[PDB]
Amino acid sequence: LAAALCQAL
Repeated sequence: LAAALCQAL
């Protein structure tokens, strides 16, 4: 989950 957001941004 954390990674997903880092990628999105």
